[PDB]
Amino acid sequence: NGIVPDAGHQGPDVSAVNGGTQVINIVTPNNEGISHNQYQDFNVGKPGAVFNNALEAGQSQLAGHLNANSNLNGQAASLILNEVVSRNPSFLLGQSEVFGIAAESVLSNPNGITCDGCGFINTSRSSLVVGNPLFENGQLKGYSTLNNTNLLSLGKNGLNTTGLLDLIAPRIDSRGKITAAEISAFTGQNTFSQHFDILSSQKPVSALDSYFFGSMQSGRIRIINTAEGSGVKL
Amino acid sequence: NGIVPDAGHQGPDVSAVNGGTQVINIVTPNNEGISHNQYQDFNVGKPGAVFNNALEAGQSQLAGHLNANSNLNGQAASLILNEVVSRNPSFLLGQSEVFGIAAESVLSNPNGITCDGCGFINTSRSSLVVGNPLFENGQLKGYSTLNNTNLLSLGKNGLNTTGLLDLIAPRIDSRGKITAAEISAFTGQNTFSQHFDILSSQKPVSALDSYFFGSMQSGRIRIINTAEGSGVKL
Repeated sequence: NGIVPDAGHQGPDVSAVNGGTQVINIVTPNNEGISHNQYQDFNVGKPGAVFNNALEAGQSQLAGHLNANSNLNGQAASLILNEVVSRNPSFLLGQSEVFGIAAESVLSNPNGITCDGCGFINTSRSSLVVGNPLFENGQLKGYSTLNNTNLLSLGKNGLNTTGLLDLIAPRIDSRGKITAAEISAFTGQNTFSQHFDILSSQKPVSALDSYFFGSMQSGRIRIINTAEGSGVKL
Repeated sequence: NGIVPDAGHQGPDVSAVNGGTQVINIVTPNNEGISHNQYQDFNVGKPGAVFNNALEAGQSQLAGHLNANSNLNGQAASLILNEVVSRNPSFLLGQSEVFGIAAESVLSNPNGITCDGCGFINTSRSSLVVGNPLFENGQLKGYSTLNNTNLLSLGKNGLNTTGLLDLIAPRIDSRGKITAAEISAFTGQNTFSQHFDILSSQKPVSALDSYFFGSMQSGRIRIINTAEGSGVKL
């Protein structure tokens, strides 16, 4: 079980279907259209993971036939926010599919995220955030990598998506091919809006250096580092 | 003589002052504030080059005391456009200084540009364009890398400026440290506005691959590649 939901009211139902593929019946979206899911563990293996954002039954790419997600109450999520609330880092070694209505997804894990041969299907924008979401009375305000020196790692087998990609972390170490419509990498200790506008920054006590090996197959690449003194190594 | 002015009406007066440092009395700016200088050769050696954009005499960093540039007719250039009109590629191995009023500079050379330990002083924005400027009845309309497969090379000794940096070429091969306030790299076969907005693009017949080794010391990096199929290698 790569993905283990939190026991609380934001923990989605997670099941394994033959092959080891995980199916996540994401929790009911709030009024902002955000399905806020909380996890003790979030890891995707080679068999992949399917997030059920479907209003009607159909064929998924990774898990075959699935019924609709009745949690949706007739309205699909605009954003699937996957928040790790434990101390466990995340490893993504396979494809994450949004089944049903295309949506944005965010994985937040302040303990670290590693993507090695991972990818995203039917996801308009995928963000990996080594940090925490920011909430104000239940409403999503943005994200934080403050007080954090952990790593977003991208392995030799790379990352693929046909949609937009955001890479947000105190530091990034990438060793493979990143394929995306657009790539946005924001490094350092920062607070962000919901749209990853940088709102504030800390200077780390020690250097937070990022490294990009390999390649980027994308028509538009942006790298923003706010750690004064720290560099981007290629 | 690294820098050799064109014989025509856009050729500036170029002199060498002791040490081998070149001093360029740039031509009178037009009504858009552009000093359009044309060259048979444009190369900067270790002693550097000083572009005289001064309304009053003073001390230059690279060439010591200089008098004002009387060509200016009381108004300094906003943009110093340095256009190579021959077949000769450019090598920049030293610092280019704007003496006097800070200005933007552009070097256009469709035959190729190599920067190895080069830099820019008192230059708010420096652009290196492996392509040609576009004119309409004397007015600068933008730039073109169409029908061009030549290289912008950045060597192991890198490039430094305290200002903005644009790198525009069919392909880029960088092997050193690029230090700038912001770095913008636009690759492929493109037409550009004066502000390097991409207006149109060609698909090259063969791959135009760019390579970035080394590092980038800059808070904001953008890489835009329009060559569909071609990649950015790190």
